Formats: sequence, structure tokens, C-alpha cells
Amino acid sequence: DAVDVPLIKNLYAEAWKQQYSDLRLSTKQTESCGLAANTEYIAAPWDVGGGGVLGILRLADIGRNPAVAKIKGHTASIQDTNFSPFYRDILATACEDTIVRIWQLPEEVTGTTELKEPIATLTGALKKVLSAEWNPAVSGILASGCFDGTVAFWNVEKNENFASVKFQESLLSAKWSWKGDLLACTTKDKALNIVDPRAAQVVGSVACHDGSKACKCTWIDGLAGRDGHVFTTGFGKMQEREMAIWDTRKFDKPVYHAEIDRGSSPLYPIFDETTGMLYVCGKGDSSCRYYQYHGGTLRSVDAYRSSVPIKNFCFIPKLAVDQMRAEIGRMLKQENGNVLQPISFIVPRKNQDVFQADLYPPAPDVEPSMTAEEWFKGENKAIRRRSVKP
Repeated sequence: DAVDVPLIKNLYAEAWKQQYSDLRLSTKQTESCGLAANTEYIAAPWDVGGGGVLGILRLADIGRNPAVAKIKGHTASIQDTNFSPFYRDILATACEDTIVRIWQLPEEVTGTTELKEPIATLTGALKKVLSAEWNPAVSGILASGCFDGTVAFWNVEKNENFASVKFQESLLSAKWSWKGDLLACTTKDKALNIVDPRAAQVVGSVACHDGSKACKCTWIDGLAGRDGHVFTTGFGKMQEREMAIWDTRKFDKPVYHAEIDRGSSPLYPIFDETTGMLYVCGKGDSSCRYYQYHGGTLRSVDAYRSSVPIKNFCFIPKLAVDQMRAEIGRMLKQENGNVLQPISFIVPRKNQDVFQADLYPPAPDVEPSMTAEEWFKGENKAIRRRSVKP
């Protein structure tokens, strides 16, 4: 009686009237989406001189001049931030000073909360670290991508860099399979690379786009996707923005390739593994368009449109969406340096005030399917899921 993945032909973007406002946010350039959120908190790099500071807001406390807790410690700018998939109080930052820091928030986060000491300080990268991504199935496992081309895999529990793989060119993105076994990354040589950390080897590589500007990837397996499939954005030979779907088991040519538009910003792909919604967002763009990956086919659905550029952004976890509103996803959009603007993505339904059960398959839960020790033994237990209801 599990709810199956819905076909979504209609999905509209609704900007909230409410905002997180009177903030002091960074507008520095990075190679990541810029923000992070879990079911409770929002992380946003703060506009400060000197070492990077993360503002920590409560998702629920929307409005003017909200309580902003502070995470310091960094000695340079923050390049990437990600909350743990499992532990509400745990997050990681990647920093220009080459250090990845693991943070543990207090039980009660207030406007006077200040974090200076990480619970784990992961050292060794030779240049600025550009990504820090948690394994979606395994507790304590993190991948970090370095400007020097190194992907470093960490067991944060043991403070152990247990595997590393170095490419010749700088990393531009790094993302985990929903199976938790493989990492995909893009590099400046226009390559999409597949990495097996437990084998410490590159198990696939292909030229993914022929233009010069930055390619970005994410996995599109999981519940709604297809096993071993990866999605890329990039630029064609004429510098048009385009995308491709790749099968890592038949990794010589795209399964699917299409032009998107003639924009200039690299596009960050965001996959909702539970419904198959696939958002492509460019920093500096005033619009965001989305597709559904369903039945192995990609279909255009709709787009968010505004007259205000996206400076930074992130999406909230599935567990956090408002089910009674038929909300399936939500973007937090930084506008200028002082506002976070929520955007709901809603399936239009006649009865806008009753639970649309068919829209909510079992969502990724906040429980790891494997311990690190189990994973290193070669296990591949599918992620744990929870059927959420209001």
C-alpha cells in the first residue's frame, strides 16, 4: 500500500508573501548553491570582514530581523555548507583556508548562540575546498572536492581521510548517488567522472559538454530516478546552456541530451529523488525552470519567474514540506544581501485543504541505512524511508 511515484504535469511556483528579512548576507562568488537547510535550520554565509561566518536561522522563525546564531572558526570565506542527512544539529562547511569543519549546534539555538570550535577539523587539502557532501545512506561519511582536483573521502567519526582521488583539473561539482556507493564530479576539463571511494578508483569518465564554462552534475537515481543515472548541465560549443542524462553502465554517450537556453550562468541541478522533479537554477538568473524525470523520460513542467536575481539558494528537505498545501519542494532564494525569499512548488488540486496522499511517496528518512563499518564491508542497503502524513 506504499504510495507510488506520481506523474506531475502541473507544478506552479509561489513566492511567499513572508520573508526572512533584515539579514546581512554574503554575495561572494562560490562554486556551490550558497545556502543550506535541514528540517529545522537555514545556514547562510554572513556578510562579515575577515573569517567566514555562517548565520543560522530557524526555518520556522520567518519575518523581520530573526534570531541569527553564528558559526565562526573559519579563517577565510565559506565555499560550501551542508547539513547532515540524519542529525539535526550536525553540519559541515568547506572553507577557502583548505579546512573542512564539522559543527554541532546546541540543543537550543538562539540569537546569542556562537559556535567557534568544530567537533571535527578535517585537514590535508592543499588548496581551497569547494564542496562538502554527506553520504545519503551512511553515517559519518563525507566527500570533499578541492580546487586542486582532489576528491577526498572522510570518515568524520575517526577523522580519517580513507581515500582520495586526484584529477588534473579543478573540481566544479561533486555529488553522491542515492545508493551511497558512487560519487560523480565535474572538472574544468569538461569531464564528468564517476568515483568508487571504497575501491579508491575512477570507474568512469566522459566529456560531458563541449563549451568552456562550468559543468555541474547531480545523481538522478533513487525512488523516481533510474539506477546509476547521472544528470549534467553545461554549455555547448556555441556556449548555449544544455543538459544531459548519463547511464554510468553505458557511459560513452548521453542517454538524452537537450538545449535549455542561451543564459550565461552555470546551472545547478537539484533532484527531488522522491517525485522526480528536477530543478535547474543559475546564480544571477531571475528565473528557475524545472522538469520531471519520470518513467526514464525527462519532461518540461514549468518555471519560477521573477525580476530579481538569485544570489544564492538551496532547497529544503522533503521531510520539511507543507503537505496540507500540496507543497512538494521549496526553494530559499537569497535576494541581494538582506532577504531570503521562500518559493513553494505546489501541485494544483481542486481541494486545496485536504491531504493529497498520492503526491507523497515514502521520503528519505533521517536514519542512516548503514553504519560506516557495514558500508566498508561492502554493503549497499537502500536508504531508509518514512511515509509522512499530516
